[PDB]
Amino acid sequence: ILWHGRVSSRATCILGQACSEFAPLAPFSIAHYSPQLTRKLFVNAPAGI
Amino acid sequence: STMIRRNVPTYTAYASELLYKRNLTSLFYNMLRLYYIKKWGSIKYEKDAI
Amino acid sequence: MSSLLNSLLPEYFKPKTNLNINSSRVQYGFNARIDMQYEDDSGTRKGSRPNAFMSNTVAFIGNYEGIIVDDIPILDGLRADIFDTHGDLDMGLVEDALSKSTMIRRNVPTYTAYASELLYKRNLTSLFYNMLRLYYIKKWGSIKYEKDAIFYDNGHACLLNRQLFPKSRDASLESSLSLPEAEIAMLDPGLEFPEEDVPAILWHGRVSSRATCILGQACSEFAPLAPFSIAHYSPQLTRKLFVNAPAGIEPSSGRYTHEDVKDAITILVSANQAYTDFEAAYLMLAQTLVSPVPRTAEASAWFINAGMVNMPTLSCANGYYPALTNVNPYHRLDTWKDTLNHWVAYPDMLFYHSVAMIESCYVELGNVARVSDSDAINKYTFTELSVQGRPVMNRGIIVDLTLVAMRTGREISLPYPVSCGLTRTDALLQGTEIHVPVVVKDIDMPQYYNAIDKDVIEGQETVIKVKQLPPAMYPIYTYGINTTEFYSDHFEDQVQVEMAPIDNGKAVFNDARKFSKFMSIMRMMGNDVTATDLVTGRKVSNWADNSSGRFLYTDVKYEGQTAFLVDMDTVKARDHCWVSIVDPNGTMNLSYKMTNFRAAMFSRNKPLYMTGGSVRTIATGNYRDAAERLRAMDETLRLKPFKITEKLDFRVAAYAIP
Amino acid sequence: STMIRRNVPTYTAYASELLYKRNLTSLFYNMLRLYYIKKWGSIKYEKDAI
Repeated sequence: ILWHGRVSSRATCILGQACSEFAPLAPFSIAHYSPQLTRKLFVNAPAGI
Repeated sequence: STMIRRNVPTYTAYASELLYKRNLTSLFYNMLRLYYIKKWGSIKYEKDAI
Repeated sequence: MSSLLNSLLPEYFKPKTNLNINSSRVQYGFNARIDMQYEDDSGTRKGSRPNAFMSNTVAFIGNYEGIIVDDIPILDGLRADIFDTHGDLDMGLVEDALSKSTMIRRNVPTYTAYASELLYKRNLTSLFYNMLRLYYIKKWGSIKYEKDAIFYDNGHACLLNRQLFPKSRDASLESSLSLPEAEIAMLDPGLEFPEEDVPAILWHGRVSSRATCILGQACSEFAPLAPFSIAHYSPQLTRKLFVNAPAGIEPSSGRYTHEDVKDAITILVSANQAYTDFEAAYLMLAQTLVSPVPRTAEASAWFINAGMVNMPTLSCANGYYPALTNVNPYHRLDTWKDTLNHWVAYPDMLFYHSVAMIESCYVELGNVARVSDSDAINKYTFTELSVQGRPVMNRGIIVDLTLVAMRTGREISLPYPVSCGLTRTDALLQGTEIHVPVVVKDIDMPQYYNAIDKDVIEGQETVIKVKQLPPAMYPIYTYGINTTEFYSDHFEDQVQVEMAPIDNGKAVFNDARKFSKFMSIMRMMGNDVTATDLVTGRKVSNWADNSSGRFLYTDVKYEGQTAFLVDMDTVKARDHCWVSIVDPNGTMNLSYKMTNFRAAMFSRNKPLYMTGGSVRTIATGNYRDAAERLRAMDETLRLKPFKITEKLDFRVAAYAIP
Repeated sequence: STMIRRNVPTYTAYASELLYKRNLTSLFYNMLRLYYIKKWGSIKYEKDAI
């Protein structure tokens, strides 16, 4: 994916959790079961992650 | 463009497959769910409820 | 802006280039001929003072403190190709411009990504400001500051320099600062990724041995000993400074003269194409070069707490992108080089531009402090309605330029809405009591001044409670151009005090307006009048100043009901060249006329004369007509002959032109 | 109205959530009550009055 300038300290944590398995305990509608989207995600940002 | 000259021939060959991989719907879907989980995070679910 | 500050100067004032300042106090003013008249039922008594000196004392001391703030970027200088129709950096033409240049091919993709952040870091105002201060420190370096010296004295109350400025050691201006040098590294053109939070500047040819020492000291902390105006406290601008000079940077010399600082500025502005940045730095220093000595003892409330100077953060990314600066720059106004060209020609003219600006501001803050909060244009909301732009915050130069616009009564226009410099309106907006310290001389002080103690032995340190701020300066350069009835700065004026013979000299002024004009004109005539308020029971004296020689109504030091008893058999003749009121009977009519004006300056109780060449009004056209001319005389050495002519003697020869 | 343009995406996100809840009416209400408590601060309330 592409990015504008520097990937912030919090943007790493959000993208990391977005591309992961949802394994819920309580049956909630916005926290349903989803498979692992991807294992690794590249980011073309000249300013380091 | 501002590409490395030794990569142009090898990257152009791959273009036929890779340029038709454009669907970010799954990523935006999960990121929208994380927004509402942290906003309305204080809602409760009881096991023995009606 | 040299242009707008030039128009503030009077018509009769014809300035010269050089001004040999050799002290930390100057009495600028004018000599006028006053034809006073006193008419009465008995008869008329005429007087005439041929040389009457009206002065405003201006010093080189004043407590200030610099703080680094975030300000808008100044986009004047960059090439006109990369800009779009609206006037903002169209990114896409930047990538096109960098590609078709003399850049390393492996750096193009990584440098273009950074462009979005780095190209909007253009503000060199902080660097030019410090380099201008170094010029004047080395020029007027021999001025002295004594610790136990008289800041103000009016006979009754005295205020020393120890009182206002503690932590203050006596020293010369040259010996005040001990500036440490910042590192001036050479930029490697083959650097992988640009280092943000480190500014990189351009240079023409080789950085000289003295240029290193000047740039090193300009980007450093100012930690002064003596409270000087051009050597106030400033934070460290930057730690390291890159310079993209293919010819290597020579090491620091250590010493430099004031002429070498002018050399450093002229190269920096030309290479970086930063003329609007210099214009901002020129107006900043114009505010904070000289501070006014207070007119009255209770007018020291303005200079108790230190006014903050807003210096914009040093940020420049020209060193990383040499291609984007060329000989065809983008500029808003056509007269964008006028301010630098004026300074290079006439450096010492800044002194006259400085006093013109502070006199304009402190006069208007005098008659702004005397308006009630319940009004449309009041103390808090006089800046907002006047400003028709989009500045970040209404502070610094915006508040000082809007006060000048009110004084002259004209429209002031700047190319960029920059908000940097000193903020004066600090003590005003607080709207609280200020406690100024004073050392007493006489024992009958606390009747006149609103003192904290009622009985005080001589040589005691007391406190005066100032509620409403009196005017700090009287209008002198702006005399009778935009006249108000408060100051009463007319050429012709008259007052009619109505008394009957049944009254034995005693007159009660029910009106406040004509009481002010009576007490003022009596002081021109050299008469010491002492009125007493009937309601409160305090006393006021017209002799409350030794500079202007006028009586403003704020010298009463109290707002109440107006019932001033003046006894006209206790009037004492004080000054020379005076008309006598021996014994008046019936209606009195006082009047004066100011006819001609001659510019005069005093220093160390001696006349200070202007020397050098005749200063002109430099226009953009006056230089570029010589560029239109080009000296188009083909540079061909054409030698013309002279025919010898013989006459009677023949021993001696005589040459003719044809 | 800034030189540091790295913070614009973050600033916009927080501003959008806060601007739709701005109200200083409750602060001025208490500040006005403190003015009149000090001014008329000699009024007596007797419990066994009519």
